[PDB]
Amino acid sequence: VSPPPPIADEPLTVNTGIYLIECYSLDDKAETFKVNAFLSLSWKDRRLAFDPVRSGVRVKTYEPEAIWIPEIRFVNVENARDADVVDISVSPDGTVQYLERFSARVLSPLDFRRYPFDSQTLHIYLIVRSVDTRNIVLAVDLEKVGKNDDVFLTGWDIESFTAVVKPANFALEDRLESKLDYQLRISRQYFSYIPNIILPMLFILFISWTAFWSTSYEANVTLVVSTLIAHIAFNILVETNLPKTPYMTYTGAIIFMIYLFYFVAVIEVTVQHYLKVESQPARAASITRASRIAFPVVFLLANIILAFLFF
Amino acid sequence: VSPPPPIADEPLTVNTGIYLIECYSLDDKAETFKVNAFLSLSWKDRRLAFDPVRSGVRVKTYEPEAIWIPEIRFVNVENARDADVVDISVSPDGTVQYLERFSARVLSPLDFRRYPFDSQTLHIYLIVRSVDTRNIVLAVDLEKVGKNDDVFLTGWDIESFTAVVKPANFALEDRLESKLDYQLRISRQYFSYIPNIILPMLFILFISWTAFWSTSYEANVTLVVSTLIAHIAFNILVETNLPKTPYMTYTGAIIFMIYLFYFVAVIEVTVQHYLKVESQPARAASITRASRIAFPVVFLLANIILAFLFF
Amino acid sequence: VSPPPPIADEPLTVNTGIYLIECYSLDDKAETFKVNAFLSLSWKDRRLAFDPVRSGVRVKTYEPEAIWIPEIRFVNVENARDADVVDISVSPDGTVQYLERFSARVLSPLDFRRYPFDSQTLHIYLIVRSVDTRNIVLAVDLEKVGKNDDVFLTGWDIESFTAVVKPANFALEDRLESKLDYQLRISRQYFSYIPNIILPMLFILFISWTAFWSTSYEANVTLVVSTLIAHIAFNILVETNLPKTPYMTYTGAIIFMIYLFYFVAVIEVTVQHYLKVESQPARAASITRASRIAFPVVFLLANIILAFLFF
Amino acid sequence: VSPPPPIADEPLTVNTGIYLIECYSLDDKAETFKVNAFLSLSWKDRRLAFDPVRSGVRVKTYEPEAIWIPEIRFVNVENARDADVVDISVSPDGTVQYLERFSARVLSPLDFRRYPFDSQTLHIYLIVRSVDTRNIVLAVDLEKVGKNDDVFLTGWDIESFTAVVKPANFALEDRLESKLDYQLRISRQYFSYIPNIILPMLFILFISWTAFWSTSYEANVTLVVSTLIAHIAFNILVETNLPKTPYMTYTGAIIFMIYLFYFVAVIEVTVQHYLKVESQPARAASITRASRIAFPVVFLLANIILAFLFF
Amino acid sequence: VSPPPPIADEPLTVNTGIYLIECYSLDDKAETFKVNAFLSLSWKDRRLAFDPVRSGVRVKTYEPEAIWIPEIRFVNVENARDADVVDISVSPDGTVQYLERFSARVLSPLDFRRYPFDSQTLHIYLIVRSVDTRNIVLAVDLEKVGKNDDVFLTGWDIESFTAVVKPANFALEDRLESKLDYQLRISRQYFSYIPNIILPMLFILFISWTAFWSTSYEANVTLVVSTLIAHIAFNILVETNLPKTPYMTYTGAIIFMIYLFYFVAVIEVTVQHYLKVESQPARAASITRASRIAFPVVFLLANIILAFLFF
Ligand SMILES: [Cl-]
Ligand SMILES: [Cl-]
Ligand SMILES: [Cl-]
Ligand SMILES: [Cl-]
Ligand SMILES: [Cl-]
Ligand code: NA
Ligand code: NA
Ligand code: NA
Ligand code: NA
Ligand code: NA
Ligand code: NA
Ligand SMILES: [Xe]
Ligand SMILES: [Xe]
Ligand SMILES: [Xe]
Ligand SMILES: [Xe]
Ligand SMILES: [Xe]
Ligand SMILES: [Xe]
Ligand SMILES: [Xe]
Ligand SMILES: [Xe]
Ligand SMILES: [Xe]
Ligand SMILES: [Xe]
Ligand SMILES: [Xe]
Ligand SMILES: [Xe]
Ligand SMILES: [Xe]
Ligand SMILES: [Xe]
Ligand SMILES: [Xe]
Ligand SMILES: [Xe]
Ligand SMILES: [Xe]
Ligand SMILES: [Xe]
Ligand SMILES: [Xe]
Ligand SMILES: [Xe]
Ligand SMILES: [Xe]
Ligand SMILES: [Xe]
Ligand SMILES: [Xe]
Ligand SMILES: [Xe]
Ligand SMILES: [Xe]
Ligand SMILES: [Xe]
Ligand SMILES: [Xe]
Ligand SMILES: [Xe]
Ligand SMILES: [Xe]
Ligand SMILES: [Xe]
Repeated sequence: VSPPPPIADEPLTVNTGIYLIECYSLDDKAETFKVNAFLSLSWKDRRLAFDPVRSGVRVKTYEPEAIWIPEIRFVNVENARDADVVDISVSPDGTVQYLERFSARVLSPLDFRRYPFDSQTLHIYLIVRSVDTRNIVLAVDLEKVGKNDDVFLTGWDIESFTAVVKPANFALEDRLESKLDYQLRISRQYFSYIPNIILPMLFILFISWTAFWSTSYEANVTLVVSTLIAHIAFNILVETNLPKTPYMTYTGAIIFMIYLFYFVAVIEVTVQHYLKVESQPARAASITRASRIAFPVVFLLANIILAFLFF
Repeated sequence: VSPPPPIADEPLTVNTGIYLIECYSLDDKAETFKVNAFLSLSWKDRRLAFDPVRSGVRVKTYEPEAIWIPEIRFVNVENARDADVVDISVSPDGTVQYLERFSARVLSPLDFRRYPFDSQTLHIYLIVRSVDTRNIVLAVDLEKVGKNDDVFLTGWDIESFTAVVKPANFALEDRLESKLDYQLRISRQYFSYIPNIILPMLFILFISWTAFWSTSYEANVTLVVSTLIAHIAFNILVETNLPKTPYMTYTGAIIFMIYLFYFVAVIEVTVQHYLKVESQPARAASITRASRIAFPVVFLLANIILAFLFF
Repeated sequence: VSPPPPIADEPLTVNTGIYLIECYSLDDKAETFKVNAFLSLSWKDRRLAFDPVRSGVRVKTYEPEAIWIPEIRFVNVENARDADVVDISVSPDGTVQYLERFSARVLSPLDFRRYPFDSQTLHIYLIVRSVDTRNIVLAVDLEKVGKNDDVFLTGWDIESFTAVVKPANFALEDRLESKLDYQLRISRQYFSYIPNIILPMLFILFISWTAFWSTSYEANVTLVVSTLIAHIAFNILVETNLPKTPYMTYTGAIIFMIYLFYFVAVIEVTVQHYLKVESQPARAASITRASRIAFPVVFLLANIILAFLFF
Repeated sequence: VSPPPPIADEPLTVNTGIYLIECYSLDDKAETFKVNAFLSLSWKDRRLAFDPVRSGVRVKTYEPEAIWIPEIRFVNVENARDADVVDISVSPDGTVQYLERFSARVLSPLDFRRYPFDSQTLHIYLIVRSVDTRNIVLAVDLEKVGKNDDVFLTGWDIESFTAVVKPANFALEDRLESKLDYQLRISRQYFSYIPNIILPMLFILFISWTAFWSTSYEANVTLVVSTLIAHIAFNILVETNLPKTPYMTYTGAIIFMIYLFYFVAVIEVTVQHYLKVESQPARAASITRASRIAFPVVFLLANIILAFLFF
Repeated sequence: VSPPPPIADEPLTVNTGIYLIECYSLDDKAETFKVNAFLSLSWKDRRLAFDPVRSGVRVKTYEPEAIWIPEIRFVNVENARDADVVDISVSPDGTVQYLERFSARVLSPLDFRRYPFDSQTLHIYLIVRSVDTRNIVLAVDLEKVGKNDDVFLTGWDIESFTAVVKPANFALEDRLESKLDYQLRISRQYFSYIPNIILPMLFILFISWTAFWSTSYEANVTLVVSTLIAHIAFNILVETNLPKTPYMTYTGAIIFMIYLFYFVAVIEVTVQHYLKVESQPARAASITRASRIAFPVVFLLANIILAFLFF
């Protein structure tokens, strides 16, 4: 089999469509997602044209091996898509309506800067390499681009699924290449983070600040050290569910900042005790009393600054 | 091969059945389950009809490639089902009886709101896409829908396996699709959760409350902080075995609530000591004595409220 | 290809054999094991009869596709067995000697009640479905059922590998089914559990009991809390290597019981201190002195009871 | 099919090119990386030459099975590359231009000596085996060696992708083998390590040094022990993300060194207390005062020395 | 195809060779290793003989399907080897030179008794089942047994790769079987274990012994308990990287022994305090002073005994 011959010198327009059946396994560390979807391809092949009056048939069904099919690939896939041809239907003018169901593990980078309050744009790049006889160009049939109402991505809200209608046509290894961008806009469900990580982490930080109402060095050491160990456990638990970004993330920034509050609490607790021993409790008293107001105020302002910078 | 032609204009009814052989690997985080089962398909194909007298046989066996077979798919599968055709048989009137054995990893969302005392309804959606020549509608042959008596799903009780007999017929990309809902009702075996998580977690909370019978700030700090660290360990262990839900779960609610009891214990422990230092032990005495009754009472009532809201 | 014809009305007897080459990956949580073995099959197909005078050769060798082969399956497998035909030998009478090497991940439930001192019976169910022309029945050729002397299952002792010679012949979806039970009896190597989990866990419990020789509330609090945290770590480590059973396991029971000893130690430690403060150390003394004998004695008796109930 | 015959006695030059489409999954422990790329091969086959005038075509497209294709393999792959032929084109002089898209898991050893500030050189070894009829030699077509601008390797900066143009021609199993080295130079994004591991770990070490401003043995013990436990947690977290090297790594060296600072702090804390009890606080005072300067100074020098040795 | 006929009654000698290309993924818990290697097979097939002066060609290249190839398998593999035939060459006299490249996951048991200072012997068992027409026997062509100079197994030193030249010929299921033992001698790189596990673990044990220079029960309790918790963390981290052996390992023995030192320290710390309270500090003094010498001495001697027993 060979590709359809051009009437003049025009390139072959292959009309595409992706209808998402299932969305699953969004790996944050791997920056991957698994997809089960329909892929619809359409092009005109004059060699397949027929008379609908004489044949008595409106549509002719073919096997993939029987007719010429354009080699459509995905750019950002781990391995080649697991595909099963659903249908091939030819119209009297020779317009082929190909349909296949596929599953793929797609690599799409993620922006963790606003985590866990971040939104993403997942991509699926459709590509066709032009042949020596004639150039192939991709198009979007919006009537055949969509998603199942039941499509659910665990811990994520699916906003939109659209395609950038204008293909990215470019030279690659002395042959033409037509690329299409299928974009899946999603937003993270941040709810669980609040009672599981954020609030527990804040409560333990506030427990550390009860040392501003104590003169017992021994007890203070125990408070700050313990609550600090709990914070380390949270910092680790958090960093396990995220990849190593070459930038600061919102959660990361907050967590880091909290480490400084623990350091300064240790210093306060230390200074207070040194002074108490040095028979200067009145001076120690002023520092402890100031800390009671300073620590919450500076914590609140630092957070307002941080939130402003990130959002 | 082409589909059977209609006698009038009626759609082709494909009679389905699923007989569960093995149920395994119910992943809570992934919201998946693996299944090994028999799939049976039956439809009338007149072109295959024969006379028993002339042929000398009451049944005719064919190879899948030899005859027309409807393209039946599962909606909620990760990848295409690993299937092996068991038998194909034609009755004299042309009633095809197809059977295959398959294995699939099925995606079915789970409702963790009542965890670990929750019950689920797993789904298997059977689907058929109609062809340009004729419309295909799915049916359930209840005589061919069942499950092996030995079918066991680890940590779960299997209640029922039934099919919603009326198919969900809908338009998708200008072609009729017929969907069938195979429902597997299961209920979690909550037993292990009691001696492994619930009771240990309650015991450590009750240990924290022994600080209401102590005036030793240093000992109290040690109690509350330690028991709190143990609670964090339990909260982490729990959240590892569950996905991030955009809603509160029963276990989650309880765990969260317990964090507040730890906070108020710290406050009590702090206030008591401040007052002792302030040379006001009689006032601290009243607070500590009240706490001895208040903490259990408020804990019990809070739990009754919570259980009421969730169940 | 069609099945062989009966001389009278008798069913086709397919002789079976399983020779275990490798046993590995016994997943306790999954209740699975991987197996590499030889599957032998032998039946008479007179249609393949030959004269070795004419044909030249005494025994003929066929390709699986060339001749009729019974559709033999495994009931309790995750996916279809990875099989590679070793040999197909036909003797002049038409007796087929089919040999194949396979690998499979078998699901066989496990009884954790006596863990880590439990023994299991792993199963491999061979099954054949009877066709329209004639019924197929399975048989065991004991001369072809065995295992390699080198077969080792890590952390387990392999006792026996036998087959229940009488097949379970039953009706299923209006057709006959012949099932065979290949049983692999194994017993857990409990050795490692003693120096790794049991003894460490006992020592830490005994450390808590040194609080019965101390009057220092602050030191006692530290003992019981610490050792309790160590016990939680052990309880977690243990429950990670085990599935969630709807029943109590021996290790589980012991671990749970130990939690009660920690609770009562906390109570003792609390009561002793309260009394000390209440200026009643002589009464506190009696309780502490009693506890020194009571805790070991009650621990020993409770363990005798528990071991009696479980074994 | 047989290989092209030599015009004289010259070997067959197969021109190679690798164009990286996707780079992903760099496993540090496994010392592997997954790759999705184009493999472009080109050789001259005179048997396939044609005249453009009589043929009416400037180029001829073939199926892989139709013509002779050199058996090109990768040396350092886990399993054989998942490959799909894109396009085979023959020019009038018989210059075959082959293109295939592949995915492979490549094993390339990593040098962790300067971790997490290390740079690597990933390798892809292309190999061809010479046949009895003629010797086959590999060449690099630099015009066909490249990478996509979007190629991103998570937690790594991609520097270059080049090929060592001169092949390593050597004997293996009595046949000549031509090897080519495709090198991918990368450098680790060390950013995340600073706020996640390095700084937290330094802060906790500095917290232990507050014991040089305390005379409270009990408080000091609590400081050094706690901070030490936090350091152990960090050391474990670090060694989980790295393989077991038979050499010291930079992070490893630092971590190890810090353990010695903790040991000497314990000794100081111990000696100070012993002396305090021995009614020699003036001598203990000198040691504690010296330690305040000695510990940071000796720490800074130790780090300068270490950084010098490693960079 | 049928096997080569015997000239007399002699068995068919198949000359084997394994040339290791890549060694990777040595799983200690699984007792597996992955291998990428060349498999060479050589046997005389007189039916394939040809004249050299008449035919012109000295060597004839055949496709695997075209000629008879012996069914060579690996005994100790998880699944069947992923193999790709590289070359088949027939000599004038009919000697066949077959070569294939394979990848396999091999199960070879490991002896952890001297861990992490242990050496292993990995095995690859080549096997051939004899046919009804003639017996097949395996041989080793040492000229074709080897390994790549670049072959690296992470955390291991590769000593030798040899084959036991005399095959293990035995009866199995009424047919002859010829087995060959390919042995890969390796030794563990124990370096990393010293700064990561051994030294940290020793240091924390020595920290516990500072309680012999303290009379502060409260401080002593904190020392012994803390350091004990750190030891538990190390014991767990160690047992995670090792399988459950029915025997004692060197590391296991040491770790276990250390638990007894912690127990006796607790007893010492307890007895010392009891005596202090009992107004007998002079007697407590003798015990504490003795412990200062006893604990290191007994620790050193116990280790000498242990090392002697294990090595
Ligand atoms: Cl693709
Ligand atoms: Cl499907
Ligand atoms: Cl099977
Ligand atoms: Cl390859
Ligand atoms: Cl094999
Ligand atoms: Na085609
Ligand atoms: Na068909
Ligand atoms: Na067959
Ligand atoms: Na070819
Ligand atoms: Na062959
Ligand atoms: Na303490
Ligand atoms: Xe997408
Ligand atoms: Xe978070
Ligand atoms: Xe805490
Ligand atoms: Xe956050
Ligand atoms: Xe502190
Ligand atoms: Xe602050
Ligand atoms: Xe189901
Ligand atoms: Xe739970
Ligand atoms: Xe605790
Ligand atoms: Xe719960
Ligand atoms: Xe507290
Ligand atoms: Xe409360
Ligand atoms: Xe078995
Ligand atoms: Xe156990
Ligand atoms: Xe402990
Ligand atoms: Xe046990
Ligand atoms: Xe306690
Ligand atoms: Xe007790
Ligand atoms: Xe590469
Ligand atoms: Xe690091
Ligand atoms: Xe800490
Ligand atoms: Xe570092
Ligand atoms: Xe210390
Ligand atoms: Xe120092
Ligand atoms: Xe090997
Ligand atoms: Xe420690
Ligand atoms: Xe070790
Ligand atoms: Xe060791
Ligand atoms: Xe102790
Ligand atoms: Xe000792």
